[PDB]
Amino acid sequence: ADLEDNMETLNDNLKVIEKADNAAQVKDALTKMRAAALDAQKATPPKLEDKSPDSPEMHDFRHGFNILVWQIHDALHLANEGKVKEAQAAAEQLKTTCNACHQKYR
Amino acid sequence: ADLEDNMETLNDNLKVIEKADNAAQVKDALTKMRAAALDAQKATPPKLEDKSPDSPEMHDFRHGFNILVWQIHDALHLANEGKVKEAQAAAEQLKTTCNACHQKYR
Amino acid sequence: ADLEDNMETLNDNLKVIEKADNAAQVKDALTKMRAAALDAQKATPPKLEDKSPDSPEMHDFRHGFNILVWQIHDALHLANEGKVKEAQAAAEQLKTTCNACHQKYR
Ligand code: HEC
Ligand code: HEC
Ligand code: HEC
Ligand SMILES: [Cl-]
Ligand SMILES: [Cl-]
Ligand SMILES: [Cl-]
Ligand SMILES: [Cl-]
Ligand SMILES: [Cl-]
Ligand SMILES: [Cl-]
Ligand code: NA
Ligand code: NA
Ligand code: NA
Ligand code: NA
Ligand code: NA
Ligand code: NI
Repeated sequence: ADLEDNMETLNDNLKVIEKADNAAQVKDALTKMRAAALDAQKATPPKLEDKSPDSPEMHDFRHGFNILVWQIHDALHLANEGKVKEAQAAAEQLKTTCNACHQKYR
Repeated sequence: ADLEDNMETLNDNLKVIEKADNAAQVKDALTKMRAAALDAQKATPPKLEDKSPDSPEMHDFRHGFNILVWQIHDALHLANEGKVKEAQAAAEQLKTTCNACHQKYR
Repeated sequence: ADLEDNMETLNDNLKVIEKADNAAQVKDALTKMRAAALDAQKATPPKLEDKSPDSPEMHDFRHGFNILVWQIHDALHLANEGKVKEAQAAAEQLKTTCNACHQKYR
């Protein structure tokens, strides 16, 4: 898919998590986020289309999705163990990565 | 190792997983599959030898391996906790990732 | 960051792990190693500056950090289980990835 729909998926499944009731709900939301953050890593954002694929920005752009993916991995295991409040707090720390990427490349 | 060898390692250890006697067997095969799926990401597939390494096709190629590695991560954790038939069930689902990539790039 | 600083983060935290007593230290050192190996992945080492970003050596350089990241993953899960010494044993095998890369690209 393209960047905006992947971003949609991230944002909407982030909303599920923040209001989610049970571990199951968080786990399936984080599973869809992980899929969207992977798909998104193959995209060239409008701000860097005229920048090289091997430029420091594209690498840092792609790097940011590696950070997000690993943070989603952490939240996901906590949700799998049932620690629902602990996975949500971790989703809360996720948002800093989101906002850090927008500041730079959106 | 080139693509074909990495594919052979994946094929073999999937077969080990489905005929596996114990969680330990599942765990060692999925580890081999993790190493192979990471190694295969370095290659250009024959169907794309004449495409840019920055083309949408090559990104989706490599992306296919990120999906597989994470599916392997999930099955790996299931086998690490002894859920031998839960790792088998999920190993069944990652076959879909194999077939989809073959359909597109083999 | 630049490679040399990320390498310092890897080396210093690897020490913490080898001398640490409780899982909490190992866990937080492995998390800093995760970020370092992820950020180092952006770099181009002095040995390969004469080489295509798409060269086999460069793919193999970045592959090396994917292996390291995934070995950190397993070590980290062992620390999170409070298995401090199991985690230290896996850090001992992590080192082989460091030296191999050094031998090839440093
Ligand atoms: C870089 C690595 C990013 C990370 C990490 C996250 N986002 Fe993102 N976001 C990014 C870009 C480059 C853009 C703009 C792309 C474009 O084509 O306009 C966005 C945009 C969004 C949007 C807007 C959707 C739209 O219709 O324009 C949303 C709702 C959004 N981002 C959400 C979001 C969330 C919830 C994230 C973390 C969980 C997140 N983004 C991370 C780049 C990056
Ligand atoms: C793309 C992202 C792939 C995924 C995921 C998987 N495979 Fe694959 N496979 C792919 C290509 C491009 C090729 C052709 C390689 C070539 O050089 O011709 C293959 C090939 C195979 C083979 C044949 C190997 C041989 O001896 O020629 C096998 C047995 C195979 N693939 C198995 C396999 C399995 C079991 C997978 C998931 C567990 C899997 N592949 C994923 C591309 C991709
Ligand atoms: C490639 C995939 C590497 C892996 C894996 C590891 N290291 Fe590394 N290291 C690498 C390079 C290319 C270099 C040279 C960097 C430069 O610009 O000079 C290094 C260097 C180091 C250093 C020296 C840092 C300095 O002050 O010059 C240290 C202390 C170091 N590396 C440690 C280290 C450890 C502990 C690793 C595993 C835990 C490891 N490295 C992995 C490339 C690669
Ligand atoms: Cl890209
Ligand atoms: Cl999980
Ligand atoms: Cl491995
Ligand atoms: Cl990619
Ligand atoms: Cl991190
Ligand atoms: Cl790579
Ligand atoms: Na970033
Ligand atoms: Na063959
Ligand atoms: Na061969
Ligand atoms: Na199909
Ligand atoms: Na790099
Ligand atoms: Ni894990």
